[PDB]
Amino acid sequence: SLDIQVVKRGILEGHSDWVTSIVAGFSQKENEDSPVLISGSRDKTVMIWKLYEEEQNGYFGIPHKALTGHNHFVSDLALSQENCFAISSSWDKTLRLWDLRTGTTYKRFVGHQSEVYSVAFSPDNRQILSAGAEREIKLWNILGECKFSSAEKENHSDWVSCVRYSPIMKSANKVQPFAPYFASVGWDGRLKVWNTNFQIRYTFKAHESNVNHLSISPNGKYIATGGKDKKLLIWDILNLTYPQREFDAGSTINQIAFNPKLQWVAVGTDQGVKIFNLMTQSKAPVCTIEAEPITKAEGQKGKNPQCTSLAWNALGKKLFAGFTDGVIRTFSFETSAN
RNA sequence: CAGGUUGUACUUCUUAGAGGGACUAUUGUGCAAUAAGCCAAUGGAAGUUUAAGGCAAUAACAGGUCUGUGAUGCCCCUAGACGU
Ligand SMILES: [Mg+2]
Ligand SMILES: [Mg+2]
Ligand SMILES: [Mg+2]
Ligand SMILES: [Mg+2]
Repeated sequence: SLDIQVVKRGILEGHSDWVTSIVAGFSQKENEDSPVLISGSRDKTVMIWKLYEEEQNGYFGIPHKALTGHNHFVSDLALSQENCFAISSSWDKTLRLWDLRTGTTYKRFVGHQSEVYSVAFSPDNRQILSAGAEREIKLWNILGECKFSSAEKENHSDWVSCVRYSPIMKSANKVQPFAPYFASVGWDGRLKVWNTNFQIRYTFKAHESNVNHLSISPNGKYIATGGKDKKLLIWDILNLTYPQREFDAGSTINQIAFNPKLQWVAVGTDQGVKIFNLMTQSKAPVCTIEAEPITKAEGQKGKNPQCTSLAWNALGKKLFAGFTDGVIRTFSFETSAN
């Protein structure tokens, strides 16, 4: 037969409120798994986890360092090239630089006016991008000097939900026809692509509902977009008079993240997470909603806690999902079964 | 363990200014017509509209004060005056 059966691995308990952000370490050495996991909750704290080995006691890992910080919620986490630095966006109107090995923040960027909904880290870790309710994207020095702010002509209606930078092809070839950039998605349901120097490259009205998230394929070839639109739209950085592929995932979409290799898209919905495949033309290759850990509280039953974040580990084997109840679940993928 | 210093060092304690924060939130019975809402549990600094107060409608009590008033009507006293 050869089919995808999603075997569970473990759970990470420690977060008070929603788990709004998750990031796993990068491959410090070609194809080596990273033992570093970072999460961000509404509880106002950032989390550095001590990953476990072959665990199944019930958990998969344990809390190593908790970051006392922001005065409010944590909207997103951007991780530095090497697993030792990280930024966090908050509604408190600030951002933070955590030296991941010392629960300290050596730099707080204060300048934002409204809450912040996303932190973008630049390949050449010297450019820090932040999007928030202000409808502005700010550019920061690895110091804290807010440098530039997305003008009016350029910013978009409603607030910004997420901003990312297209990755970077290593070999100094003549790369793709496109040049690295950074796209932003706003609640006005518009996806915009920016020419490094904050100049409009592409602004297409994406959905009708607000867009809660977007993701760029490591290729820096396509972008996945979704929101209350309840539909996931994927775009080709070239012909963009229409989405390179469109799927319908049950309920609203909160997080979309391609596999660091494999070539599937994991979508975070209120149900659970639906994984699709661009290889085929199917419509729901895999699907898990399994959410009920706190739910076993004799009498207290929060049916389906919606997931708030998705993140695979370096290789593309493990998969993490932060949920309502503030609990991260671990899912591995085994095929060739039956 | 007390004492003296010193540092363009720090704020947990103290001060006070900005801003957070609860809204009845999440879960299940009663209500249930849909309801407004009521209950219990959990989380919570905080759930009796959080606690304690301020403000206080229309009428009216012929309530009380002319001894608080240079607010006054009328009536009283006026130089052996109730003036001083
Ligand atoms: Mg009161
Ligand atoms: Mg009165
Ligand atoms: Mg009087
Ligand atoms: Mg006399």
